[PDB]
Amino acid sequence: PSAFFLFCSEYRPKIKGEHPGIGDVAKKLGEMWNNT
DNA sequence: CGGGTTTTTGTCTGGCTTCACACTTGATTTGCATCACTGTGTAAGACAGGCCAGATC
Repeated sequence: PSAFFLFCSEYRPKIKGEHPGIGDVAKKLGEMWNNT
């Protein structure tokens, strides 16, 4: 486990509520994680 | 020579499981080339005994 893995496991429901479908969801997650 | 008998070949409707990108990134191990350092088989390389012929009193 790493910081990115923890952030993903913590904010996956965010992308879930945002878009159902997870290419674009994971892309946006990685983008916002690299931004923050 | 034509017909019969297996044998294999599929059908839609509706219903189960089941492996694969898709990014996501950043560690992990995986693999081939490189590094340190000698022992040795092998081929170049003089080398002196032997065999000579040219030579002098």
